[PDB]
Amino acid sequence: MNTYLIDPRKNNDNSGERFTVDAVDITAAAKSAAQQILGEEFEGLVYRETGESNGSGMFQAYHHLHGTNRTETTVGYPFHVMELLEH
Repeated sequence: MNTYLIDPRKNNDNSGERFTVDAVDITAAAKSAAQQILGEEFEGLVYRETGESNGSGMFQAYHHLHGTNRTETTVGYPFHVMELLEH
C-alpha cells in the first residue's frame, strides 16, 4: 500500500486544503481522490493531464452523463495527486 497527497485545486477554490488517500498505485489513488472530492454519487474514472505515467500529476474525472444512452463527460476540475512517504 502507498500513500498519496491530494490537492483538489479549483474543486475547493484553491483554498490549500489537502488530504491523503492510500492505494496500491497512482491511478487507483486518483480514482479514490475523485470519489472523495466529488462525493458518493460519483461513479466514473479519471485520466492524466500532467506527469509521467505511473507518477505524480494532475488528473481529471469523467463519467456517464445521467439519462443519456452513451454520453461521457468530465466532472469537476483537475486535481493533483502526489506520491507521499509517511514515516
